[PDB]
Amino acid sequence: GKKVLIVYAHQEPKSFNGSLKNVAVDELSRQGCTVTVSDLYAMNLEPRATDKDITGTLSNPEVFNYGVETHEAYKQRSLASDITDEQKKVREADLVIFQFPLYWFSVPAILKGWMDRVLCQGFAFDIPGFYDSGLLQGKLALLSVTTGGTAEMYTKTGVNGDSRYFLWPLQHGTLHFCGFKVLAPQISFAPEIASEEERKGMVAAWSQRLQTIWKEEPIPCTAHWHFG
Amino acid sequence: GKKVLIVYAHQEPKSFNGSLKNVAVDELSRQGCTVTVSDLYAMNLEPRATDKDITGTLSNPEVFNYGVETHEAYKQRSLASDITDEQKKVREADLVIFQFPLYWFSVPAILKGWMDRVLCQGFAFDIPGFYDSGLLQGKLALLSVTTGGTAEMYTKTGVNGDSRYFLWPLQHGTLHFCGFKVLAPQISFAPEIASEEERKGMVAAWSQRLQTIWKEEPIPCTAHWHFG
Ligand SMILES: Cc1cc2nc3c(=O)[nH]c(=O)nc-3n(C[C@H](O)[C@H](O)[C@H](O)COP(=O)(O)OP(=O)(O)OC[C@H]3O[C@@H](n4cnc5c(N)ncnc54)[C@H](O)[C@@H]3O)c2cc1C
Ligand SMILES: Cc1cc2nc3c(=O)[nH]c(=O)nc-3n(C[C@H](O)[C@H](O)[C@H](O)COP(=O)(O)OP(=O)(O)OC[C@H]3O[C@@H](n4cnc5c(N)ncnc54)[C@H](O)[C@@H]3O)c2cc1C
Ligand SMILES: CCOCc1nc2c(N)nc3ccccc3c2[nH]1
Ligand SMILES: CCOCc1nc2c(N)nc3ccccc3c2[nH]1
Ligand SMILES: CCOCc1nc2c(N)nc3ccccc3c2[nH]1
Ligand SMILES: CCOCc1nc2c(N)nc3ccccc3c2[nH]1
Ligand SMILES: [Zn+2]
Ligand SMILES: [Zn+2]
Repeated sequence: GKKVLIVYAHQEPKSFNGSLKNVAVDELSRQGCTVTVSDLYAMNLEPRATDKDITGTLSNPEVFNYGVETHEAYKQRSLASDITDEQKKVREADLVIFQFPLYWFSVPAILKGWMDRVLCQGFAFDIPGFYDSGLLQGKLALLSVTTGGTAEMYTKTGVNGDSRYFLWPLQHGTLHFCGFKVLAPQISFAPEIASEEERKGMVAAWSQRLQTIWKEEPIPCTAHWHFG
Repeated sequence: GKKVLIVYAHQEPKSFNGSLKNVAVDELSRQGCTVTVSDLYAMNLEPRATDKDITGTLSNPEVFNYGVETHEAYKQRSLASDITDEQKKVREADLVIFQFPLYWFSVPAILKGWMDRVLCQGFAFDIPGFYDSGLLQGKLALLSVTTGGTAEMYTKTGVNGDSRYFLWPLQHGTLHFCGFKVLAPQISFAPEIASEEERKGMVAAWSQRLQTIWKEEPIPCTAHWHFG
């Protein structure tokens, strides 16, 4: 009995992202998986890292250091309930899927805020306690990304460079850092300019992959994998 | 007579980031430059890309497309005043400095929100009108970033990889994409770990650099610069 968390960052349910989220819920639900979706825009998730994220007495209330105070708050069980609720979902999940459109070679800010605020020290990593020793070891993560740019644009000789170049901060710097094993990304290139037929194929391809997702091995989340 | 915008993303004015911000304002003010600072946390800048960013009625209110609607809103002069206020500051600036702590190999979410919402189609880029032909072409941009990790950890052979790897989505995918010429990053490594005197050295180096900032050549913002 596998538990999946989908962290979803799109404003419109009828979007191509909305369709990819829905196809994931349907397929994983049909398999008998336990599925939870954090729909960040519908939640109006707070993206800003502020002192409101700590509900206890600050370690140093004169000079506010977000990393220090959230770490201490996590240990004192005194983080904001929105953070606490996301952490519970992550803690229960065997797989965390991130579904989002690429914004400036990265995640939309609302999803960046999820990362910034949820993956706090003591919960997702410690020092020491990162990369292969990260605290979310034993979990899988998968980026399901849609782009404006075509696949040709995301090659070493295209204007945007290899897609693996933009994956590094997310897959390695964030997910691997917290101990996740990373499944190969699902990149759906340029749905806005693809044909109706081609769009259905990309949605179908995602649905089909998910049928066998539990038998995939993660990528080796290495510099070598990303950069050759 | 040069104009500088500092986009600043730190919660605490007594922080090392706060100090680097103040040194920049002091030095550029002393030179006679026109200086403006967008203090994103003090402004409580909205980071989420939503339909509240378009004033009045939408192009397609049935199916919301953030990209399409903000492009149209830019042409119709119906973007939210927080966005248009930032665009005015960027339009006038000859140099834009971003001052921030590294969050998950990237910018803090509030600054990511600035990038997502301010740099809209029609203002920062168009088709055609990207990379060297971006709509902000000729302007200079500079990332002044502080890290938790030390310089020796941000090497090709270290666990984190070269610091240049994480600069790619920001310098290339964002700044170069909009036509900015990118000055070399100012990376202030591990101020929390560094000695008092080391920190003073890092502040003094930034102050020194700013004295001759207008004499600098930009970097070749290429895949080879970042990964070669
Ligand atoms: C602020 C910002 C920054 C950006 N930065 C970047 C960047 O750095 N790099 C980059 O490449 N791109 C970038 N983009 C572009 C962005 O990544 C794309 O616009 C996005 O990925 C498109 O996904 P979508 O779900 O919005 O597409 P949609 O517009 O929702 O999808 C296109 C069409 O597919 C249709 N569709 C939906 N479901 C289905 C289905 N089941 N079957 C068939 N058709 C369907 C929809 O009706 C729609 O008409 C950026 C966009 C913004 C707003
Ligand atoms: C959500 C999150 C994600 C992060 N992700 C990453 C990551 O991916 N990679 C990474 O490397 N790091 C990461 N970090 C760590 C973060 O980058 C550092 O904590 C940050 O850059 C430190 O900068 P600061 O300004 O907060 O330092 P501060 O703690 O404000 O400064 C350190 C010391 O400098 C002192 N100081 C201030 N001004 C001066 C002055 N003029 N002269 C001398 N001393 C002075 C202060 O008093 C303080 O003692 C992350 C942190 C968070 C919260
Ligand atoms: C009345 C039908 O409205 C469109 C819709 N289709 C789906 C779906 N296949 N799957 C879904 C899974 C989770 C949440 C929503 C959906 C969904 N919504
Ligand atoms: C026979 C109808 O086939 C299409 C289909 N629609 C949905 C749906 N709205 N929601 C679903 C939720 C869970 C699992 C499957 C679906 C689903 N399947
Ligand atoms: C025409 C409607 O606009 C969609 C779009 N926005 C972006 C962007 N900021 N950046 C991009 C970078 C590379 C390729 C495509 C994009 C892109 N596409
Ligand atoms: C220690 C291993 O590599 C460098 C590094 N230092 C920090 C830090 N002080 N704090 C962090 C907070 C969140 C995410 C990463 C870091 C981080 N990364
Ligand atoms: Zn890795
Ligand atoms: Zn470039």
